[PDB]
Amino acid sequence: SNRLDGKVAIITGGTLGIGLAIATKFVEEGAKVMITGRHSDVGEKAAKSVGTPDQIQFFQHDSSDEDGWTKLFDATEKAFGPVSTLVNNAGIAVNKSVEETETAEWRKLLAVNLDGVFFGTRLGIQRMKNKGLGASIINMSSIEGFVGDPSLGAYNASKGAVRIMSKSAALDCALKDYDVRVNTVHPGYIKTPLVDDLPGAEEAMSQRTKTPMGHIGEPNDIAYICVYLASNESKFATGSEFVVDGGYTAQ
Amino acid sequence: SNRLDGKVAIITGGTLGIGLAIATKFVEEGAKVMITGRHSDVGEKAAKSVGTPDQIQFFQHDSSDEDGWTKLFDATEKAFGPVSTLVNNAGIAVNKSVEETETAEWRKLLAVNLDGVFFGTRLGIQRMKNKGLGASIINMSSIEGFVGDPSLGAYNASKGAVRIMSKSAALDCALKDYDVRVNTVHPGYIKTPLVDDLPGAEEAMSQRTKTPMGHIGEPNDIAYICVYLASNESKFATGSEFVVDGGYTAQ
Amino acid sequence: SNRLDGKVAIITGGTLGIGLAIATKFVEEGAKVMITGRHSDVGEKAAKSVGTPDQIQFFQHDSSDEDGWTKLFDATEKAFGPVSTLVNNAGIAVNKSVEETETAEWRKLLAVNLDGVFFGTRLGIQRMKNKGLGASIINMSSIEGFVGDPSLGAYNASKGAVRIMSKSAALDCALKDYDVRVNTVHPGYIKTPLVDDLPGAEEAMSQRTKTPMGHIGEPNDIAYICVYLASNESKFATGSEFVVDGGYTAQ
Amino acid sequence: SNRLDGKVAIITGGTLGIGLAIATKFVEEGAKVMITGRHSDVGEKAAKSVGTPDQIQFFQHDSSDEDGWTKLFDATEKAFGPVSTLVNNAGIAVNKSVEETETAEWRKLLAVNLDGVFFGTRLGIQRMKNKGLGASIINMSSIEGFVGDPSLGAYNASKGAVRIMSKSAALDCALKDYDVRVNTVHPGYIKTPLVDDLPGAEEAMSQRTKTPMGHIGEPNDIAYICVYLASNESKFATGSEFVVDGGYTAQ
Ligand SMILES: [Mg+2]
Ligand SMILES: [Mg+2]
Ligand SMILES: [Mg+2]
Ligand SMILES: [Mg+2]
Ligand SMILES: [Mg+2]
Ligand SMILES: [Mg+2]
Ligand SMILES: [Mg+2]
Ligand SMILES: [Mg+2]
Ligand SMILES: [Mg+2]
Ligand SMILES: [Mg+2]
Ligand SMILES: [Mg+2]
Ligand SMILES: [Mg+2]
Ligand SMILES: [Mg+2]
Ligand SMILES: [Mg+2]
Ligand SMILES: [Mg+2]
Ligand SMILES: [Mg+2]
Ligand SMILES: [Mg+2]
Ligand SMILES: [Mg+2]
Repeated sequence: SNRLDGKVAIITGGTLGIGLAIATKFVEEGAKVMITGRHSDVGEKAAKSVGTPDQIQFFQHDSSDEDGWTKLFDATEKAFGPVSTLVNNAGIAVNKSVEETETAEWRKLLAVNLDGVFFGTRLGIQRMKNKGLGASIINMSSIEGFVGDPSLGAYNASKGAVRIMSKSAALDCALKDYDVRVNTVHPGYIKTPLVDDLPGAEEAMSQRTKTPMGHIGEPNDIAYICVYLASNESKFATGSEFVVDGGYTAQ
Repeated sequence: SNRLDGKVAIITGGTLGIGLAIATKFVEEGAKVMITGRHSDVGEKAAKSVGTPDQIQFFQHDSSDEDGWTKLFDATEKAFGPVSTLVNNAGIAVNKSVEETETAEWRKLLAVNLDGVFFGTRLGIQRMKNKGLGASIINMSSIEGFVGDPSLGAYNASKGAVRIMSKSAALDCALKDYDVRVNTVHPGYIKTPLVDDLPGAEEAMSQRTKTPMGHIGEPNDIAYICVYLASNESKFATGSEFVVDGGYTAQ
Repeated sequence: SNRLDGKVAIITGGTLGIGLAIATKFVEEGAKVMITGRHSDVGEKAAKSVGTPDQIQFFQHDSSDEDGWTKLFDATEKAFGPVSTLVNNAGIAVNKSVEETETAEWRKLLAVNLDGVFFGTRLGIQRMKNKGLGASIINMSSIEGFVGDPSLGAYNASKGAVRIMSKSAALDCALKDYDVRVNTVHPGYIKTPLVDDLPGAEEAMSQRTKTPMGHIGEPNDIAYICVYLASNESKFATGSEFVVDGGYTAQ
Repeated sequence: SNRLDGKVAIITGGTLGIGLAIATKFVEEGAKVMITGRHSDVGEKAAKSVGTPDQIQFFQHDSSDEDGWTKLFDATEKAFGPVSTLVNNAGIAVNKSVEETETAEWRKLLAVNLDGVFFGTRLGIQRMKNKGLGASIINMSSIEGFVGDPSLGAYNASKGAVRIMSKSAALDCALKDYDVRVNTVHPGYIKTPLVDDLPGAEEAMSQRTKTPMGHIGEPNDIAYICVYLASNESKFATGSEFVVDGGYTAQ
């Protein structure tokens, strides 16, 4: 298929669930991939499960670690050549209302979900601009970038922030002829091993008052829209939100 | 690539510009295609330019013609088997403010841009539901479904209508387990022979205060997002808006 | 408090429910009001219930009646002097999915909810512009202009149309220095005698999965935002959507 | 006209510009007001300029100061009785693209524009809920919470965050019957002494390609929508965005 011929992608939080599915489809479409995660044990296994080191490698990194971003770009370029594609996918959740959010929980979530995406987007523009790469930055949001959830206060703040920051970056890149696109992807509920580990979670998410399709998605649902956005097929798409949510936000 | 293996698509206004590009990429991805247009001379030439009759045929139809919709579905099924995919792409423009719109202009534009999309969406749900086809209805909007243009009053009304009607149809199909998805596609400015025929049009559309990328798109920009939405790759996307606009709506 | 000192307002469907509450608060704030409605028994009683003929009168009109719009503006100007304020409030509903909508039902709903708002907006701009009136056109959309409802297909189309058409009109009026603002108001569910006539309707609308406040609104909820938008307090608001919905669209 | 009879309001950054106009109209409508600001010379003068200490007082506070928020609520309750109304208005700007944003600039802007609004919203819910006050939290976003600006990266992030976090808070308050509403106000460009201090700023903002009305707003434009949202007139409005922008976001 070779829809990502010659592309070199960094995928943060690429060792599990949505990130791992994006990495898998990226390799299948001819991209070279560097996945990140916090745990070397999980990360090296994940890279090997997808392909050989000529196709995909692992780099241990917390996306909240500003200095580590420089080392991640350097390692990816050393392995595969200049980075063309960044998927800011690393994220954490706090299951608290705004009212019940402790300040430490607030700061920890924003460090990964907002500062991390800022650090990646900023360095991505700096390193990928003006190189004829057809560069693409895909900032992972969720439906929680569009609608509130009473028990995801900090999460909602982080997703709203990434949603509009990404538009700012898309515009600056476009106006400066940088050859860098910036778009957001907004998954609804997605079935992962982590969802499977919480009894009744998928059933609650599958109720029609949540997901009109009456079931939740799979990681490949998000992988396929990321292939489109990483590919030159989407060369006129910038500053846009792409929602894949089983109808969640349509009602 | 075969991303539309076994799909049978109707594309209204499929003889020119965006519609013809959608038809071309659909055939390339393994879909059987029936294109419509008002002029048999243009339509038969267009079908032949894309492929052989085993791949693509033409059906003369005004999308405002309610009775003709039944005949179009019948002709497509006779040629290719049950229809899986409908692209409601036929549309016209009136270059008038709301203030300066004559009632006849208002009714003529709504007949094609709103009634036509209603007729196609309604019949599409009726004929494609409950057949395991992975059915997909793609309602063509534009940026004028999101933002006003002071000199496109009727056009804006039609695009806002299709945008939210499509969400209603997506939800009903999802809740009733119909196996029909409904999504909207929102092109920004797209270079076509019709744009080329108006001196200075592309230059005005390419100003940064209109399109931040400083150029307009090409028909294939819309073809590629339509391949995604017609394909089973987008099986969790329903009731969603997909914008491909060079940053127009991001500012 | 005289917040509409000197204003002259037409309110379509002003004899019942939301329209009647807008008329009531408009008179209380010093506006002269012409209310319209289909039935003279109801209309004359409604006008007399709010105030004396020097304050408020009734004009029998169906908002789908284009010719009647000219007679309505002429009658209002004869009674009260030049019209400054138009509330396009008249609307009807069809309780059908897009799939199950008959063409006659489609056409009848669009004649009131879309053509009627177009006729009023177009004539309002022509008659109210360039007169130093601080003119304001308030187009009644709905939460159904933002999100789909599987059983309100034609209604969704009409409300999406009014939402975006109003932006077109707002921009043209602003760019041409017409001294006419155009904004949309988007009620959630509002208790009226008509809702009271539908057994279980208020209860369904009050479910937390629909209205997070766990109850529906009252006509004065919409009257108060209309006073703001008709008043010179909102002289910098144009092309905007004002949602009063108990949280319906926030989730 | 006493539209805020009995209300007790905290307005952050209430000593200048928009915040000062909100404080002025709040006192005129019968609210008791505590304004905050960083500087005592400016703050005490601002309070005295609006009214007597029985009507309005000053409290020195940086909205990024978490501990100060407790002292601010305690001081306001000591002066005026229980707080009913919070306007999170304090904000700062960084004139940088995402690419050119230094990490220190990023952190300083988020401390005021995001952490400060979080601290105020969280404490406001805890202190104002379940007291029959008709409590209202008004979070000052911006047009920059809807659309990107290529040279306001960190600002865009902060305003997108406040936009969606406010929906989370609105839903939790509504679902738990807290008698607290949370809404966002989104000013376009507003003339203040600070804008006056930036040569050519108002002129750039007044270009029709930015503000279709061809001029910018004034602080009272934002004061009037805040009176509506603080008042019991808006008792059915929660989780909503209120835009007053001269048409900026309509195109
Ligand atoms: Mg997992
Ligand atoms: Mg790991
Ligand atoms: Mg760096
Ligand atoms: Mg580019
Ligand atoms: Mg053409
Ligand atoms: Mg033709
Ligand atoms: Mg039929
Ligand atoms: Mg389906
Ligand atoms: Mg009547
Ligand atoms: Mg039928
Ligand atoms: Mg005006
Ligand atoms: Mg409640
Ligand atoms: Mg919703
Ligand atoms: Mg101060
Ligand atoms: Mg730097
Ligand atoms: Mg309240
Ligand atoms: Mg103007
Ligand atoms: Mg815009």
